[PDB]
Amino acid sequence: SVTTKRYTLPPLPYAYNALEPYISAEIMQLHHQKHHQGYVNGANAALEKLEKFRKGEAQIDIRAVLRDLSFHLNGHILHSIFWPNMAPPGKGGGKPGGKIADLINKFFGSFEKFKEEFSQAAKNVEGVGWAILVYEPLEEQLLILQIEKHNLMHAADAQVLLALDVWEHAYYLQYKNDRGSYVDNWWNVVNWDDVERRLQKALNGQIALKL
Amino acid sequence: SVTTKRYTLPPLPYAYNALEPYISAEIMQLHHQKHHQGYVNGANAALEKLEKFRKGEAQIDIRAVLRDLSFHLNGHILHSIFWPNMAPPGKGGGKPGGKIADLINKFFGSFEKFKEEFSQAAKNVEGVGWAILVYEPLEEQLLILQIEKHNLMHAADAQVLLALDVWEHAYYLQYKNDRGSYVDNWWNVVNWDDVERRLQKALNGQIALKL
Amino acid sequence: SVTTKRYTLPPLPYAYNALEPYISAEIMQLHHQKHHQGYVNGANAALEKLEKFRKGEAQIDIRAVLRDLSFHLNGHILHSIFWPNMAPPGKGGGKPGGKIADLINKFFGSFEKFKEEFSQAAKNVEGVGWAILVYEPLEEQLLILQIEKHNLMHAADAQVLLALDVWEHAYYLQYKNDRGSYVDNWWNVVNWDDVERRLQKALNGQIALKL
Amino acid sequence: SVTTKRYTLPPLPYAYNALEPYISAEIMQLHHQKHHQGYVNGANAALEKLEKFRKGEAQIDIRAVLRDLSFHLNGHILHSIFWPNMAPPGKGGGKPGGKIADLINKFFGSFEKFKEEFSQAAKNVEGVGWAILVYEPLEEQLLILQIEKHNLMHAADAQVLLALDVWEHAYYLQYKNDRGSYVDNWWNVVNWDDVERRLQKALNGQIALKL
Repeated sequence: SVTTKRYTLPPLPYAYNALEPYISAEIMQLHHQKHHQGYVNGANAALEKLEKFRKGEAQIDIRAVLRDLSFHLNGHILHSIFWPNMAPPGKGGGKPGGKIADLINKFFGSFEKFKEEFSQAAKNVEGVGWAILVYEPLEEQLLILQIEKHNLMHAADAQVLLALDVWEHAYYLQYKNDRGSYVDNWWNVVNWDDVERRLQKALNGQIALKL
Repeated sequence: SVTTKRYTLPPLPYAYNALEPYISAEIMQLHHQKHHQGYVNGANAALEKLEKFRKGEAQIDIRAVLRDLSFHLNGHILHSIFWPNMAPPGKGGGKPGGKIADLINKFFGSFEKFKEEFSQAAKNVEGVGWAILVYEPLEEQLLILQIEKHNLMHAADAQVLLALDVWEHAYYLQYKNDRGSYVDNWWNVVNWDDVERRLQKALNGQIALKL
Repeated sequence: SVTTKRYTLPPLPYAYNALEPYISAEIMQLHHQKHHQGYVNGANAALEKLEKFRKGEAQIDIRAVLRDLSFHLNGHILHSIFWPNMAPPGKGGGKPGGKIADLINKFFGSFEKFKEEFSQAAKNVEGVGWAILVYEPLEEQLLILQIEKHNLMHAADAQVLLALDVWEHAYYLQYKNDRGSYVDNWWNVVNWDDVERRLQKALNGQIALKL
Repeated sequence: SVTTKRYTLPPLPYAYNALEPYISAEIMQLHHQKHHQGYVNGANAALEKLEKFRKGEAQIDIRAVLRDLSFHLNGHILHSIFWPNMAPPGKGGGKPGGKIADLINKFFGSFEKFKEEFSQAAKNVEGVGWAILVYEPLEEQLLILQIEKHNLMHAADAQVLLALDVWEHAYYLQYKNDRGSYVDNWWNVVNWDDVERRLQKALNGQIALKL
């Protein structure tokens, strides 16, 4: 009668040390195996409370549980995008070509200016959060957003094409307090094929999470 | 070399008095003409700052503007979905039908369990916000979420199918502090024909807009 | 043994129509009997869950209950300060004198500038919240702060001297969406004797409550 | 003429290695020199913008700057309390005594229970934040609260007695993702005599700073 779909941790698209020297192998493991894994569990934990409520098996503090859901569900959605959003230098890094390159110049004027806006947004996230590029469906335009925690300030219905995680656990062991150096080096592992992939879908008015 | 798409206030699908005595014509007028117009304006003002920045004609407080943009943009998107999510009683109200009646019963067990979860999320919003129903694309399931202000707690990439505004200006003039009764009466105007259309687009792997 | 002190709704320092034509009696009535009461209620409810928890008598989602407590407790504290912060025209309105007038000139240049900063802080709160003037103990200076909801952005240890509620239920019935007109008119009922007493307590290194 | 009072980084009460093995000297150094210095700097940076606005020397995005001031000011105040809140094993650690130990039993029943409520609040702060024990003046009782970032959820006028920093930079280099071990190991350096004195102030209806 009542059914909820559960989440699972996606395997990384590469080896934990594949992004070195930009992101340490130890961070990659902790980030993937501990942090991302925790969001998957948190999402299911909240979903199970909701199912128990829906089955009439228990009451519920809907505000608390839905806050839990949003936080965890987003941590998971964003980390799922983050991993394939990167790749070993070669497949990753460099300048973008294709539609993503076109649209970037169109809305930002140049790749460099796009990097400035995105990198500055990432470096200036207050507390933990992300810097992301989304395709805005309503008026069809690229927009860079700052995200606090994992769920604050997303554009309703918008599709995340590229995300940069600036939660301290995403860089501290390697870069320490120097988030800025992390943000700058990260450009060396960005997978534009992945981003172009998602842009291809969003451009057609599609959701661009899978593939 | 740099462009930013602007937003405009969408026309209501009906007269202001269309939802009475569920939502007064005064509230409908203010909410739309004043409040919603404000969000369109705020979003555009933020873009103007970004456009200037991207052109190099000016600097920018990226955190400030991205926080601004996120707020107003969501205010605009959610209200644009909010209006067609309702209709003059007869065309609005009743119960769900179609793929949405099927999914609601699938994930919640019944329409009454759904109405209970959604209504409680709405009534239990802390401060000003919304109670929404979205299609979650990663595990393809329907979820109800609480949104604080206009931009807090959205699920990245998810498609908003049904939105219920619980900001005081959506009900106070009529129901005063009784947000609970505002919530209960609201179901008598829900345009389930609109929600179904949105779910159909969502299921096609499309964005729940422009349809 | 375990005991928690509970909160109670304090009486207004004047009748429900004492602030007209600046704040209608209906607003004052609702805001006091319904809203403020709701916060007192919320704080005690949260404390009853904590007490049960401390008596080993129950379990607890510490994040959910402490989030509830902080919001409601601040709602109560701020409203408790808000009522005596005003007074029927005569005792309220005009410019400040005594120490507060002095400190205001010292830190803002003049009362006119202060009122500018304060009104703009209040007119620009995003969503519901407050504009508050506090005495910063650490470095001894006046500061105006924006508060979102009742608990977001307060300065640790600081003493609230003057509070202006910009939640819609504090002005909507009369000013509708013109919060600005509301804020401008609010200066006519500001009980500067109250502000002064609180500042003097702060200056004394004391908590600015109870007179 | 307007003046603002600037903030300065306070020296630690002990050597950087003075709290090992519980908190590494690298953390202490980075935490103090980079992070705390950043908040003081950020607080002052906001004051500079506020100062010229008051001197009619420029315009101001009041929401932007007051949001900035709240975050940085709180970071400075809370860290300023955080440092003396700890002490090298000997002067720090063990259980409380005097008034604080006595009050912890009144409101929590036992030190054991208090430790559970405080530990659970700190381990369960969503994102980055603090767990704090304050003295709530209005009804005169000990309350534990969760703080997100440095400025969300504080209780107006409340005096912070003991603060625990759970921002990842406060532990990640040593404890990695295990916030739980960090929280548990921290008690071993708590300066109960400090919490005692601040409680004395609060009990004296005074502000708990500069002593």
